[PDB]
Amino acid sequence: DDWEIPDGQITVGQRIGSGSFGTVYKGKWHGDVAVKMLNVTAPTPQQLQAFKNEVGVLRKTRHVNILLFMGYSTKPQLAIVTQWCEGSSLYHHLHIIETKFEMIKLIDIARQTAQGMDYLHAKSIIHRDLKSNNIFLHEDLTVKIGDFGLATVLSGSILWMAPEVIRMQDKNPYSFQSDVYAFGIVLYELMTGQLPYSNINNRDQIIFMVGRGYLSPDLSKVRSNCPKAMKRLMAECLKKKRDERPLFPQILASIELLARSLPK
Ligand SMILES: OCCCc1n[nH]c2cccc(Nc3c(-c4ncccn4)oc4cnccc34)c12
Repeated sequence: DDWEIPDGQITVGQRIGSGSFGTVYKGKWHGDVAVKMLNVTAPTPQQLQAFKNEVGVLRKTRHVNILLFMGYSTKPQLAIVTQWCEGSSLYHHLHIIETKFEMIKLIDIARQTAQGMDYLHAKSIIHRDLKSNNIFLHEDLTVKIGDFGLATVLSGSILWMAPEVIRMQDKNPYSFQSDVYAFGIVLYELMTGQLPYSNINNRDQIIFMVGRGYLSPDLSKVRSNCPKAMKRLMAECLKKKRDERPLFPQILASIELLARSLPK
């Protein structure tokens, strides 16, 4: 029954990048798959946990907007096999090749992402690293949230970090709300086609200020046709006090509502 794939079956091709602890590849195992291997030689007893984390969370996700887990391999190396998505990461589309989606598409990418996240949060999964990087547009129409190496029951993306997270206030800053904030940033990505704080060239500064409250994302930037409601909900997810942020059941319904009024 288990999802351990017997050594020798998984075939490993083009290298395509780094995801949390490990190197990812496109591969073959009953068709195109992605292989994420958090290894060379033999592992750390530190990375042994991050592997056994993602495989333990992913294997609890069965949803269209959560990236599809196919199995795990320990035998030649530690590897997570998931489906393969021809297409790209929402980050790529927005900030490298500069795809230009219609607004209706954007709002959808937003709704799906929200949907996915909602799924996770119901199963008491906390993503802890949602970001345009980890949202996939599968054949450019279906979103699959990916990388659960940090999920919970030398590196940083901070542009998505709630302030409360930017300053380690206690033992767990992470909450369904930090996930919301993270989400609101990719809402702001979608809507502005730009990354936040783009005019400041210094990272350490951005960190400091977004943590103290001096710096917040500039909303006088969301392109002219972005609905009021959506702009309004964006602003709701980005609130600095985490307890003033909407959880995803609400976040979802509110985008599903401004969707039935938009094609007009
Ligand atoms: O940094 C983003 C994390 C990607 C990721 N997390 N966990 C995974 C498990 C299997 C495959 C993964 N990556 C996948 C990538 C990818 N492309 C470029 C850079 C990084 N990843 O593209 C994919 C397409 N379909 C399925 C999985 C992946 C991933």
